[PDB]
Amino acid sequence: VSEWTERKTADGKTYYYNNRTLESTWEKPQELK
Repeated sequence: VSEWTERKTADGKTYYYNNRTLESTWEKPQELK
C-alpha cells in the first residue's frame, strides 16, 4: 500500500513521508510526480 503520507508544514513545504520505510523526501515519488 502507498504508505506515502504528505505532511504540509507551515514552513511552506509539503514533504512526502513514507510511514513504512521511514523514507522522507522533498520530491514526490513516481506514484505522484
